[PDB]
Amino acid sequence: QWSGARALEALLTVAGELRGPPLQLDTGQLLKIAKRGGVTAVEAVHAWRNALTGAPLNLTPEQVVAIASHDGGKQALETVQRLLPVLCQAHGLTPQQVVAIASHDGGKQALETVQRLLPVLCQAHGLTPEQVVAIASHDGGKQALETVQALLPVLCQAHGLTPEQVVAIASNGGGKQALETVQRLLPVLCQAHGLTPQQVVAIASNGGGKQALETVQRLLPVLCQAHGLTPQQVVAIASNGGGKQALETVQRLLPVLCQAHGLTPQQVVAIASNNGGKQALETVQRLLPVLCQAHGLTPQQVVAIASNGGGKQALETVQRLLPVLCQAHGLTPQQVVAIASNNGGKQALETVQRLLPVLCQAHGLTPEQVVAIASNGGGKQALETVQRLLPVLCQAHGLTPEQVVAIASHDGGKQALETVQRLLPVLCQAHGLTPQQVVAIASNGGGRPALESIVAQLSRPDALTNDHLVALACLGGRPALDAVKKLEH
Amino acid sequence: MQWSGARALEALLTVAGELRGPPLQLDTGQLLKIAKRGGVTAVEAVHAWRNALTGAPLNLTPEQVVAIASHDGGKQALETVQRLLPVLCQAHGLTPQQVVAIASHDGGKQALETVQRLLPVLCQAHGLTPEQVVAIASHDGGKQALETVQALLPVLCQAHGLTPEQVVAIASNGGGKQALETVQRLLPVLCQAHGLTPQQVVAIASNGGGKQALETVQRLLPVLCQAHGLTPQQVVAIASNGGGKQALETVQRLLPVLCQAHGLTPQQVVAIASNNGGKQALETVQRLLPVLCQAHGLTPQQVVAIASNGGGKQALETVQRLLPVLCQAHGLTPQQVVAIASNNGGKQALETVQRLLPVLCQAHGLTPEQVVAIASNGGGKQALETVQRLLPVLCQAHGLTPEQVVAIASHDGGKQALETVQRLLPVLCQAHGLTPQQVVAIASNGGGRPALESIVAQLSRPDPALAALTNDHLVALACLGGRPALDAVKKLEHHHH
DNA sequence: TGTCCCTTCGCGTCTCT
DNA sequence: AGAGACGCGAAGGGACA
DNA sequence: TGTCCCTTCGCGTCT
DNA sequence: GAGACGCGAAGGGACA
Ligand SMILES: [Mg+2]
Ligand SMILES: [Mg+2]
Repeated sequence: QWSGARALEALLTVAGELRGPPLQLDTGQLLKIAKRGGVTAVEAVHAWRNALTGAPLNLTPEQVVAIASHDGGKQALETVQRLLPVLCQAHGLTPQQVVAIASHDGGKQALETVQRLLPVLCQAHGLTPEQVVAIASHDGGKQALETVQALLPVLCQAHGLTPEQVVAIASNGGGKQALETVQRLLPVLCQAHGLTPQQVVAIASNGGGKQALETVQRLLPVLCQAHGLTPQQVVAIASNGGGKQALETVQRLLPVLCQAHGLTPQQVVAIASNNGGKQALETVQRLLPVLCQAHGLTPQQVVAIASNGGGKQALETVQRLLPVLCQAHGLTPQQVVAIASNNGGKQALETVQRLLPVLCQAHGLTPEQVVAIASNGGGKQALETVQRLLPVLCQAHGLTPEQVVAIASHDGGKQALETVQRLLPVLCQAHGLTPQQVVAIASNGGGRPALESIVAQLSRPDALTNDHLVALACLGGRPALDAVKKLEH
Repeated sequence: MQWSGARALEALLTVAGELRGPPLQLDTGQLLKIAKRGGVTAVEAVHAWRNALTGAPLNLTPEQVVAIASHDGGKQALETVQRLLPVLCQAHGLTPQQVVAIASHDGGKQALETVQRLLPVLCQAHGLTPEQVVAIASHDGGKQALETVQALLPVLCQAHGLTPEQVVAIASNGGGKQALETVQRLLPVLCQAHGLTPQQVVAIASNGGGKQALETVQRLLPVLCQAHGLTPQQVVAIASNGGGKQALETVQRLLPVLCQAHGLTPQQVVAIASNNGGKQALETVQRLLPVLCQAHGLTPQQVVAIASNGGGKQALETVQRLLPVLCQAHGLTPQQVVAIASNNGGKQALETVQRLLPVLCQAHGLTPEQVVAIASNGGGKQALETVQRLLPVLCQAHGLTPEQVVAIASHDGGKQALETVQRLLPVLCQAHGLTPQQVVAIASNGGGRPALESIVAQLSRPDPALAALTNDHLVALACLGGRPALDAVKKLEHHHH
């Protein structure tokens, strides 16, 4: 109770009583809250756990941790208890939407601003509630909402943006800055020898915001002339968060990396056109000679690994783990590169290192299969999900390990496996598909929505044959099923 | 003081006489055509070049030679084609068909030389494809349109927000240079002062006379929307055609005359005006409605329907002339005459029914109803003549019933579908095992020809993107959405995989 | 007049759902 | 299949040399 | 310092 | 294979 106990002691005391219901927090969730919301947020969570989880709020422990774990966490926790009922009962927002709004730094501010501005933004011929929630669901959500309120009319009338484009620009961290900068720089950027309005909107909408736009304004002429890049390549580099950083890094490193038998400008653009393109470029500069000597990789492979987001993390992890993977696990350098060459390459590699024994011994997969699974984006998720669901998919649903590996071996493998698990019985028992056909559908990128679109059109239809529908689902997934509505209708 | 043109006419007739012989064998129509547009010098150039064009290494058909010759400067275009056709086909990768297409307009020489000179910079420095460059070149003033596209493509995309496709669409009309410069000047005025989207502006600009239509929408939009009570959408719709300027001015004149004196709505007036020759259709309605509706004759709504299409004026006058004979001597109802008249080329279809209804019925065993159905689409004349031509071979050689032939014929582009079925049915059925019924079903839709061609393309040079579909699935798709469905499916597979 | 360019009208075909 | 979009050719005027 | 806001980076999924 | 989209984590400046 009431004392001047020190910070850590205060924390561990609050944590002590937070081990059981309604909210049993672990060390992980505790640390998570501490790192952003602080001991303040931990104390808030303690103080309010019963009200937060009880009626009529009924928030889960996960939702509570999600709100608590940001700067101003206590403020957001206090504010949602007030405003969730209001926003839900008076404005028809879902609790999920309200929690989404609250789960950012300064969430209190965003929630209060949605309360105030939702009635003025969502009048006739205005924004949809969904658009308002999207805009509010970022740090500085209040600033973004007030700025859309202000500049929506001039951006649409004077510059001819659609409301949808204005929302796209606004729906990022620093959205207020992106909107004001678009409004200022459109005229200057969109002249002969500049960018198209479409390109400026892309830059403003992809997360690099104000910084990326100002840096393009500044560096376009020299990057396009002295550095020989096309405007399109400059826009590609700028069209990520931290675009400014990547652009300045390309300006600095182009005359380094593009020397005799170095990289091409196109290779440099490729490396830089990812989140953290700066880190990826600098790491290529630093590690290309050593990965090629020590670990036997080629410059082409190094560029391949660098050419995704998490480039730096993947390159450093290859440098660190290629030996053990090759020796303690008998993989080849080409296999390690294949696992590394995706978003999350680092995670994929560490998960292969951790999980390859249990999967090959206890589950009887081949290292080749494990590598196949790991060699996509989200590879870590796919590995862990195969570990989790292999036995239930094979035992209860009658699949072969080969089929499970097939479902797992694309981007979104986790989602595909979980969806197959959900929907295999209804597709087979109610609509007469085979497990082979379900597996066929699931075994592509976009497997999950392909399966959901097919169970949708099969449960209540608007016609091609079922086999034709399965064939379309395999060929182009959900988009194929939707694009055939745009005809038969 | 003899007529000055006497010697010229005489020379013309001498050479023209000589051209009926090998290796060209021009008929009277072709010769007349060439004289009328290319002139005596064009006829003479055809004579002098006959051997160089016919066989040699060009292998132009006589129809192609006639198409190049029959324009202002046709002599020049003939010289330039024999010079640049090989250059453009092997240095730039164009087909001879594309080269002839570029050649076949006034100032064809200019267009060919400008394509030779600018195709590289337009494809490399500007990102255009050769198809797009050929499309821009393939109109009168094509040289001007190409140079203007080069000059203005960046400022139209960057300063004004157009896509390259939009710029190409604007440029790909006679007077394209004029339309491009006008869009440059007027897009901000039309968009910001009047609330038009750039899409509406491109739509107005993308016709022959684009510049005239844009300047006229600028001038008349305020008067038409405030006073006459038209919406901007309706004004854009009127403007969005060749002779847009003439249509808009005529709508301003005749809107209140038509509404007050005949009880038309503004929407009906807009519909009449929103065709090529909208002006003509309006003036003819004002003139002819009382006559046609006379003695409880046609109803006003019927007159409006006839006028609400392309060649409105021609259709109205032809109906005035031919309703009696068609109804009396041929036994059509006036309802059927109206249906036949209510399409682009209504006049042509009416005349062709008058001529071919007795033959198609007696010689080919069709009903008048079948003849009317064939006639009652755009290009009805072409479909009727094609049915006359191909009914015997489609039935006797390919096993189709007359009912099937009629169904193929009874859509827009029916001539095309019929000719393409005649051409492709043997390979579709014998070589790939489609049934005649499946071929007939694919062809019995608007766009039947390209749907059939898409299908044959996929069966003879399989694209991996479509291999997951069986022949029957390909058929169902082709029936549902024609070539566009097939093409859209390819893209879907590319993204998804 | 020969040649180039532009506008208007009539007519024919395909696409979009 | 109803409405809109796409697109070819004939034919006349301006312009100039 | 905690709260707010903006920027940058890593990662996962779908087209 | 590349590119678009969007979630969450972290770092740091302003500020009262
Ligand atoms: Mg990938
Ligand atoms: Mg003339």
